[PDB]
Amino acid sequence: FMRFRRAFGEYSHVVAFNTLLFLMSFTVLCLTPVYSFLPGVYSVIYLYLT
Amino acid sequence: FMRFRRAFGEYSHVVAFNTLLFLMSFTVLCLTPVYSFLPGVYSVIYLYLT
Repeated sequence: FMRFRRAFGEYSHVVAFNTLLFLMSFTVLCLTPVYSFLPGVYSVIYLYLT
Repeated sequence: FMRFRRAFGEYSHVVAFNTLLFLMSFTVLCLTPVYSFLPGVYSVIYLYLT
């Protein structure tokens, strides 16, 4: 984490959350084909959390 | 963008807008031969925006 903070300057904070949200969305999309409940409730949770 | 900000010192801000305006003007000049309306209205918009 120190090595990561050495680069990317001030924008490391923006990059980290953008990557984490993308990873979470990718995981949700991967779990979509079996669990059909996710697209609605996860979207509502994301709207609440944002 | 971090790599670009590493160089050019304090004048990166002046260089960026100067390059963007030059690119926009070049695009407008490229669209000139077909759309004859551009030289006047774009000049007025540029004067307003400056």
